[PDB]
Amino acid sequence: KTLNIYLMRHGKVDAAPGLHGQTDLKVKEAEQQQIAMAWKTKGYDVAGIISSPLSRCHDLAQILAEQQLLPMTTEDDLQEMDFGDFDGMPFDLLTEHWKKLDAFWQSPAHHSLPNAESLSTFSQRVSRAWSQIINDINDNLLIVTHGGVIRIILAHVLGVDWRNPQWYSTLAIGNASVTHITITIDDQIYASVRSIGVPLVE
Amino acid sequence: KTLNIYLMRHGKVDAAPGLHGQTDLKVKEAEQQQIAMAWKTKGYDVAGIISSPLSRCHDLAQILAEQQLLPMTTEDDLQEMDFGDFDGMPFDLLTEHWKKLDAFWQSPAHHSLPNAESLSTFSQRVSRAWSQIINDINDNLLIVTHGGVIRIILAHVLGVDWRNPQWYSTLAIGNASVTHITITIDDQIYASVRSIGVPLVE
Repeated sequence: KTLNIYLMRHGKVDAAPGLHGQTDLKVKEAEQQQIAMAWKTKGYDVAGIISSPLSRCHDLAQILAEQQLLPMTTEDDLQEMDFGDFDGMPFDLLTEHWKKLDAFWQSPAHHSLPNAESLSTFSQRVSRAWSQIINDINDNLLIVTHGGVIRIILAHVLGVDWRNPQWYSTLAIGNASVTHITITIDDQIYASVRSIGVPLVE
Repeated sequence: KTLNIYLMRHGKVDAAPGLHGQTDLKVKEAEQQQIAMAWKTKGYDVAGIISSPLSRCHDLAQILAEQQLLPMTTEDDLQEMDFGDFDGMPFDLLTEHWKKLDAFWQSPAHHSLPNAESLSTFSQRVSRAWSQIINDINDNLLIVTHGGVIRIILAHVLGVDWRNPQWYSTLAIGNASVTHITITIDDQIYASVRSIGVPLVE
């Protein structure tokens, strides 16, 4: 038997583009309905939802859960990166402040934004949660999470180095995008990425 | 000033009569029309079509070209690897006592099949063509090609190592799958992989 994992990004955060980290950015009510109606009428088969604690994810997961009568939980390791000091700020307000994040994007191997989680810490807790999820899994699960989290999971499964800055620089995974990963279980565990970044609505 | 590149893979190849009484792997004619209708009704807008000259890619590109009245060209650097252009080459028992390309799945360049291209040649000839494509480009582009080709394009753009065997092993890109790369031209070329492997029907 083979099982289906669907990683979904939360949807556009009704905000100026910035560092949408662990600050609780809220998306619109009608926006979550769009995504939920899309997911249902596209006919996705899932038997359990794992969510990020944050509202943009959780609020949608919740709507889906009582839409299709399914078990739902949150996992705190599947929050996006804590940026610390700059966390939640729009990019235009960071012109006023420090131009040091360009050295973070250039090489996140040796940069952390003063009060931030490092990529080292972030990829640790993401892959640690991922390895547990694939070992605990029966039937199909939806994971409502963030793009940065999905990127690490795809880096792990495809076996590309998490240190590579280009991977986060160039791999845009959109809002309300289901990225299909399939696991196949017999002796020891095997995973293959089907279709990544597939949109649902706008 | 920002441009869309749609890398498509050809549809599902089934057994069909070919040249001189041989059995070919041809894409079913009605199944080609299903891809054509799906590309049209999904409303992908595009200026030109660059196809692989090979059998299954070229046919679809042809139908698409006169469906929406678009300029079409083949490009001989966008074909398969050419896994071995062998004839007799006393492969009387030599291809028989050969676990056929057991090191294409294993390594970058420690094997060949005394007729073929290595990964080093195949990557270089694709990326050279890709670089020529991204510099020539004005307006939107559909590239009808092969899964092998698309994988190296992504490897170059995402800055990942193409020597990695898992990149071909675990990364799937299905038949009739549009993968979206947007390039944006300024001082240099700036490419971001949007969606990858988005299918149309079965």
